[PDB]
Amino acid sequence: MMIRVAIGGPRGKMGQEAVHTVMNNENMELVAVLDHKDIGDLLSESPNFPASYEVPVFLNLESLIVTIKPDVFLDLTTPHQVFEHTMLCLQNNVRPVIGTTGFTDEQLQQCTILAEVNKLGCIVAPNFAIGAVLMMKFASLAAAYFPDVEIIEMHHDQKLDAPSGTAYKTAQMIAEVRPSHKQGHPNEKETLEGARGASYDGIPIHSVRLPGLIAHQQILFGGEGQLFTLRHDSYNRQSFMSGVTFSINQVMEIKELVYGLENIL
Amino acid sequence: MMIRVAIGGPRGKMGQEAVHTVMNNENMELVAVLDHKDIGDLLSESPNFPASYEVPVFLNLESLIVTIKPDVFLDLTTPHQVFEHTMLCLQNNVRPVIGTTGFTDEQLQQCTILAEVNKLGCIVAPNFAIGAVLMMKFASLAAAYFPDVEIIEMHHDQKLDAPSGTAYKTAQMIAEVRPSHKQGHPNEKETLEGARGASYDGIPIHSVRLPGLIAHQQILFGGEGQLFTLRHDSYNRQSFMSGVTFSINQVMEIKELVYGLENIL
Amino acid sequence: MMIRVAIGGPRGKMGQEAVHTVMNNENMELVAVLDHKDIGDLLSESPNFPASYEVPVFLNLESLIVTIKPDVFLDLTTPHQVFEHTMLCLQNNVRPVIGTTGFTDEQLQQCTILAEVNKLGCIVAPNFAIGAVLMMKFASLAAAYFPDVEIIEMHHDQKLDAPSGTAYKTAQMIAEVRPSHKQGHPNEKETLEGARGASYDGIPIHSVRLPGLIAHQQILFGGEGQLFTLRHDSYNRQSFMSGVTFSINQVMEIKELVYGLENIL
Amino acid sequence: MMIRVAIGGPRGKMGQEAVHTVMNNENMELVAVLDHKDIGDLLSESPNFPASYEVPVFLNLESLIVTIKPDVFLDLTTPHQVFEHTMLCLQNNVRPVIGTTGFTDEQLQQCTILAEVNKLGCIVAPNFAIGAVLMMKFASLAAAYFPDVEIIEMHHDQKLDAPSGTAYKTAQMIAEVRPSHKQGHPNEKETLEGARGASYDGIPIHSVRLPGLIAHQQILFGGEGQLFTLRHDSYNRQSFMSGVTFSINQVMEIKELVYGLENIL
Ligand SMILES: NC(=O)c1ccc[n+]([C@@H]2O[C@H](COP(=O)([O-])OP(=O)(O)OC[C@H]3O[C@@H](n4cnc5c(N)ncnc54)[C@H](OP(=O)(O)O)[C@@H]3O)[C@@H](O)[C@H]2O)c1
Ligand SMILES: NC(=O)c1ccc[n+]([C@@H]2O[C@H](COP(=O)([O-])OP(=O)(O)OC[C@H]3O[C@@H](n4cnc5c(N)ncnc54)[C@H](OP(=O)(O)O)[C@@H]3O)[C@@H](O)[C@H]2O)c1
Ligand SMILES: NC(=O)c1ccc[n+]([C@@H]2O[C@H](COP(=O)([O-])OP(=O)(O)OC[C@H]3O[C@@H](n4cnc5c(N)ncnc54)[C@H](OP(=O)(O)O)[C@@H]3O)[C@@H](O)[C@H]2O)c1
Ligand SMILES: NC(=O)c1ccc[n+]([C@@H]2O[C@H](COP(=O)([O-])OP(=O)(O)OC[C@H]3O[C@@H](n4cnc5c(N)ncnc54)[C@H](OP(=O)(O)O)[C@@H]3O)[C@@H](O)[C@H]2O)c1
Ligand SMILES: O=C(O)c1cccc(C(=O)O)n1
Ligand SMILES: O=C(O)c1cccc(C(=O)O)n1
Ligand SMILES: O=C(O)c1cccc(C(=O)O)n1
Ligand SMILES: O=C(O)c1cccc(C(=O)O)n1
Repeated sequence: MMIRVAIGGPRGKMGQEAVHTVMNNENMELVAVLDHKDIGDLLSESPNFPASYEVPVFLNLESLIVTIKPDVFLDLTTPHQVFEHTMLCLQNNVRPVIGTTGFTDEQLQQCTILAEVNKLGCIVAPNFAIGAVLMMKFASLAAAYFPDVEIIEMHHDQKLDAPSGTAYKTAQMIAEVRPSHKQGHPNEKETLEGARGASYDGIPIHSVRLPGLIAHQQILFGGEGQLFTLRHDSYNRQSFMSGVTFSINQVMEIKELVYGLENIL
Repeated sequence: MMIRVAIGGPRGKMGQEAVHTVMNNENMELVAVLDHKDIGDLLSESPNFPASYEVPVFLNLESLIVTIKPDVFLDLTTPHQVFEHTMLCLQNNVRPVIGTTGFTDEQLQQCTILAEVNKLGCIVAPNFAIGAVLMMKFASLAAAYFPDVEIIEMHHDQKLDAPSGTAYKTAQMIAEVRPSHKQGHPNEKETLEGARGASYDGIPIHSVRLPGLIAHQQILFGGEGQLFTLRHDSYNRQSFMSGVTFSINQVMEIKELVYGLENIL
Repeated sequence: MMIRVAIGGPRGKMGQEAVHTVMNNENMELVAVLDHKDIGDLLSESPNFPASYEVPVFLNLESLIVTIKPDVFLDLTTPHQVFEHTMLCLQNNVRPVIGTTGFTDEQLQQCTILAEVNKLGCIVAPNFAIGAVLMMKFASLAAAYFPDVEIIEMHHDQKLDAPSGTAYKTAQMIAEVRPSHKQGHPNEKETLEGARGASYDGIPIHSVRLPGLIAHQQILFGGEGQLFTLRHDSYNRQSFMSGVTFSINQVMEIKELVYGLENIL
Repeated sequence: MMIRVAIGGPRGKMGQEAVHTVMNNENMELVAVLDHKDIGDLLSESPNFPASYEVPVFLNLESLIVTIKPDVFLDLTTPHQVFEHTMLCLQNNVRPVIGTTGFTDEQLQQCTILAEVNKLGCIVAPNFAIGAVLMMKFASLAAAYFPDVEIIEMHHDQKLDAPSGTAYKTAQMIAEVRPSHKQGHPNEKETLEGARGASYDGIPIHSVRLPGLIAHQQILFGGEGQLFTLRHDSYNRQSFMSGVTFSINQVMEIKELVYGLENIL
């Protein structure tokens, strides 16, 4: 009755928290991890992990899957491998929960068709923090009243992808309600290239990468003589662990790909 | 077919904008104003108002009402008179739209029973700005996920009432979903009296009064390793005029008191 | 003993405030304005301006200067003409105060050499609001402690130039103290072009253009487990008028170009 | 040549970080800790601390001091004991570095006279984070331009003292430059008691206590049509450890009490 869980990227900043979270969830067993550095046969061979953590380490996902057959694979690796990892899972009977960001629209859609076809649950979560999920949800609603919006998204300066998964997802959600259009004066000029940020269906997105930050976003809706702002700030990686636990549990109940936890609160 | 509108406090910071707004609404006639300073027979006798504004001035509301019989009275006066003004209207066949803040819970409830009994529309709007209304609406929803919240509310330093009407209304709305409780360590001490702010069913409220501000609020919901924030900023009094126009129109369609525009977007 | 002042762009959002400000300064006479639309011989012929404002209108700056010989020309026009306007002034004996933004580094330096050579005062003010000036000043100082910084700069959506004059000036000031370097992970990728903003000596700058905004900036300095933020918000164009008055006065006391009011508080 | 350091409150949220920081500073030896719970003879007997941490535990400060004679005592305990602890140190030849908040003005002044008289260094640091120190420093300067200011100060909801040490110190600093006065309309009324916050020489202070927060402050200076804001956010307790290390080092160089690290950057 335990959910048998494998994790990708156990030594990472998210990885190790999720290792501990899964170790201490009483309805979940951590049955394996995937790395890409030889760090021994068992995760207990690493420092940062105690001797009790006799979890087998694999350097090859296909090997992990065939040897261990986990119910769920939680990916917290890098954008470079996210698609390949998810795909391997989805055609070898493993439910992926993907924390990792940096799918393409096309790859996400391909993953969605694979889950559909194999009747297999998958969660792609751009943010595990419940306040972030709430932010996104309210963005959809606010977009109805305020068609002009921008997104500013801020993270630690080791983050590899800009804009962030959350900002992409926010913008998609907004884009469904908001009529497509450009903002700013039609004749504005950027005299320093990049100033006005990225653009998603006309919605500007700006990305901040500084030391000290963890994960933050604000959504600014302009109106008549006023500004409505939605904001979320995660101050540490523990803010994500309830979402991770919720996602492992939730993925078992579905037979298709769910993109974003907003759908299933 | 015109809505016949009288306004209380026409020379005030809100008053004069609403005078202009009502003058330029094509489905509304400004049929009278109420002051408490002798400023002449007609509002056109005041500077700030053009010669075209031949709107009769009254210093007595009962006189105004009996002489003019407006469909609607828009009050933008002071907390000192708000109750008396609303009550006079509600038992002389006039729909009040009350911008003015500073009713007591008891007075609001008395006003609500009078409207009910006289089958007469009344809107009490703690904020006319649509982003503010949206803020309040989302506060209710957010309160379900985050029971610990505080409100910080900021206005120009001529404002007479603290906390603000909006902050009261926000807190009421939150209080319906949020279990009643105290926040902060149970043994915390205030060593400078007032630090921890006012309290509404355990919800702290803090009020900022500075030059330069117009009207602003933020709502801070604490959670695990994170903070979810809802914010609205009105940068001028024109931000309120769509709400005022919406309220005059909406009041004509109802036969009871509506508290807050959230109900009727 | 009156400062004889001419203004460029009198009907503009800044222009008209500055018209009124200069009209009501008792040590200043508004002796002319420059437009580029035929709006009559006198500014009093325009609506928005009262009959008392018998200020001659010119459509040609050289004509204005030769006819009127103002002590000072206050430019609040457009980036397209700023350089040409300043230059005409600086070689016809007129002190320019330039509110208008959008000089190039090269044009600014050319203007600085012209003022030097003609012993003629000139102020180029990227922001007239004293809190903005203070923000910039503190940015220099903060940069010593926190080498990693980003600038987010927000304005109404009729603004023509991005990034803003203030953000350029902020970055220049920072750049003098901050060692030149790139921020963000060295391998970060922008998967939506523009996300990470413009770059000034490695300092990111992001520009927000929404309805309802007037002028706003924040400066974010990342550090160990923390973030230091400097912020300024102008909520209307009156926030600039003390700076404008200060600049007209100050320009008379100098014999070279001053870039930014920080130098001369 | 090592600084011999004892710490009060080693198991606390600050305490344990400072234990690790001091253990890993190569010019410092942790020679003792003070608790008030019997947790064994050595700190290594506690979990959270490794076997290598053979640091003697004392339950009595006087005993600690006479037995160990540390150069420096770092207090991270509770407001209840702060004064007593500092005083014991200052008349038994030990330099106190006091992280703990909640001295009275009178107790602080008494401590300052004791240090003076015994020619003994003491640092009372209301914030160890360098951005906080910078915030305070800039507050003094900003106060010259903007006499109307409020302070909002936000911390986790286990914090015992409100307002915070930092907010007290900020206000003191401001109060030296700012003319003493009340803010807000002179006739404003609080209809919910506490709304307008605490008052320090007329300066309002508001205190927020929520889960998820660590330590945060903003300082809001109102002006003409504008607002200047100084802000600092500590996102974890590691943000304080450079300040702690700096303070142990700095205290050795002084022969009197220094209140706030602003003096000695
Ligand atoms: N959804 C959310 O709520 C959320 C929250 C936080 C982060 N994230 C995302 O999650 C990902 C992880 O972030 P992070 O900050 O934890 O990054 P991180 O600290 O870089 O950790 C990534 C880990 O994956 C390892 N790794 C890299 N390639 C691998 C492979 N092919 N197989 C196995 N392991 C591999 C890395 O090892 P080496 O260091 O040895 O390369 C590292 O231990 C990012 O994409 C980020 O955007 C999402
Ligand atoms: N719901 C919202 O969205 C919203 C927005 C803004 C303001 N408000 C509220 O609306 C009220 C007005 O704010 P404000 O800033 O406009 O205040 P204001 O500028 O003080 O204007 C109040 C006006 O009412 C006049 N007045 C006072 N007592 C009166 C009486 N008995 N009869 C007739 N006129 C009277 C005043 O004249 P004297 O100056 O001669 O006394 C003044 O012209 C306040 O309660 C405020 O909280 C609500
Ligand atoms: N330093 C500061 O503190 C500060 C503050 C605010 C704004 N600004 C800057 O000041 C400039 C003005 O901003 P704004 O919002 O006032 O713009 P605006 O409302 O567009 O006004 C510009 C005015 O200049 C007129 N104009 C354009 N070309 C002209 C020419 N060749 N000769 C004479 N008049 C001309 C325009 O008339 P038409 O509309 O007929 O073209 C308009 O009336 C911008 O560059 C902005 O960045 C600076
Ligand atoms: N200056 C700064 O930068 C800064 C930063 C953070 C915190 N602080 C301040 O530092 C203090 C500590 O904060 P915190 O969050 O670490 O509090 P904490 O987690 O409550 O820790 C206090 C520690 O002191 C212990 N303690 C209580 N009374 C004691 C006594 N008489 N002798 C020895 N130990 C005692 C407590 O043990 P029990 O739990 O067993 O009672 C606890 O382990 C607070 O006053 C806070 O305001 C200052
Ligand atoms: O939206 C995202 O991409 C995201 C969300 C939380 C954390 C991180 C991260 O640490 O990179 N990234
Ligand atoms: O909530 C309120 O009480 C409120 C809302 C907008 C403006 C004002 C005001 O100007 O006083 N007050
Ligand atoms: O820094 C700037 O460029 C600036 C500053 C204030 C106002 C404006 C504007 O309204 O465009 N622009
Ligand atoms: O100013 C203060 O009192 C302060 C500063 C940092 C942290 C804390 C705390 O955690 O209580 N308190």
